[PDB]
Amino acid sequence: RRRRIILFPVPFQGHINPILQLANVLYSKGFSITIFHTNFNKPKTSNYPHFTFRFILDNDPQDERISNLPTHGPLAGMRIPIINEHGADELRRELELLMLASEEDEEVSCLITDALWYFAQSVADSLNLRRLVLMTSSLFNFHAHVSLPQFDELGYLDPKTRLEEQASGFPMLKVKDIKSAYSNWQILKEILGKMIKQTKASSGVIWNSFKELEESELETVIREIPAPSFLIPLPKHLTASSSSLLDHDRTVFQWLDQQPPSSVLYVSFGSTSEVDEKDFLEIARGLVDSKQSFLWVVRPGFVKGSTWVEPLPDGFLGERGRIVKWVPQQEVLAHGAIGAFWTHSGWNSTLESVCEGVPMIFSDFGLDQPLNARYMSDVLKVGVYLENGWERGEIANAIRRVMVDEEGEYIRQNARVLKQKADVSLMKGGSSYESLESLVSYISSLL
Ligand SMILES: O=c1ccn([C@@H]2O[C@H](COP(=O)(O)OP(=O)(O)O)[C@@H](O)[C@H]2O)c(=O)[nH]1
Repeated sequence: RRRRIILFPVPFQGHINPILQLANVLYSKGFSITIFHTNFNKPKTSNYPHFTFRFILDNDPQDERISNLPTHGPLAGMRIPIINEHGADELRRELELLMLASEEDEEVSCLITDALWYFAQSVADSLNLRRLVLMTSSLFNFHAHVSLPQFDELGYLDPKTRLEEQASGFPMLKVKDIKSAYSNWQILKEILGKMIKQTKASSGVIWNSFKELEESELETVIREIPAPSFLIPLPKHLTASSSSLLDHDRTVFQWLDQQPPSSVLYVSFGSTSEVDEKDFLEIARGLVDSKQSFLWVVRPGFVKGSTWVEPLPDGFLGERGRIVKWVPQQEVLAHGAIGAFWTHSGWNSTLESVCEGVPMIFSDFGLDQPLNARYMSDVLKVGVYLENGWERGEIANAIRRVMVDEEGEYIRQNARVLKQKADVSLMKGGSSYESLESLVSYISSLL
């Protein structure tokens, strides 16, 4: 192959997934693929015989800052600022030796990194290597981020109570959404600033989205980011099953085959989300009160003070519920049994659900999640946002609204229609197809 692309993921599930979907889409367009990855949280390389992996940054000589960090929880993510602050020299050496050791008929066209690797911009620049960025969060989230200076001056960033009102200058959000999203503003201000700055300075931004999903946000991206933006809905191309870091339960499909069509609520609150025991029990009570069948992925550590789901009484989630640890999520969402998805509103999950035409119930645990929940619930109207905590009646009502009630037909139909828009976008002539054609041509032009 004439042209090689190097991709550099953030080594967590929500970041490795999109970047290896992208790598596949690019391989299909005729690029060879090298993945630069930490040893930490590496995917299964035997799932990718067509890719070359090069492991970097935490190899066994290994700096003292990255040694001793836990492999899971919230502290595992301290690898990100550490690598941003200390990885530049090594990333440069690794890139250069690959650029030099390439064939006569082969060239390295570009580096694609996660947006959180803001340090890679200065490194790629120093090699005259073009860096493109993969955003793993939505265009709307970005639009909210660049509106922070106006939120600050309106005094929405102070923990003042105008919580239920539309935000002035940003009518799609309520003040509470902004409060929730930017609950650690003063803390994360500097690092978020760096990610934005270096994304703006990149050679192109690939968004895991499609035009017809976030059409209100496209002008912001054209205005605020001088580099070209490309929108590709990765889950429409292929699922992320090959980049799973955990063993799929898979016995779920036998259970799903015993369920009537559209009768199952899929429930998953996210990789690092945490609840008090009180709220965990309130969620379970909500699920039982809904009377719907459910498949609930609970990650160990979801319930504060418990290893897994110990506070649940025996048989409390009777015949119609199943709790598992891990599934091939998009494949589950594609299964005919699934009627809805109660999500924490992480962007991959949200987008997978959209691409599978599954309507949603939204909870959030901050960051971009309340913004995704607000946009999907109030703008697209493909789900119901439980935006006032956890209360069994409200939960049960939301589940039933989406899965059963005639009054929620609009939500179900909107989800079907939005899937169709995603499918159309991929076909020759569609917005994503053309965005991908432009990306391929753009990358091929960079030399
Ligand atoms: O049981 C599971 C739960 C999650 N996922 C995948 O893990 C990723 C989670 O990303 P997301 O952005 O939704 O949120 P995070 O969990 O990173 O907060 C998605 O691609 C899901 O499809 C999965 O394959 N199986």
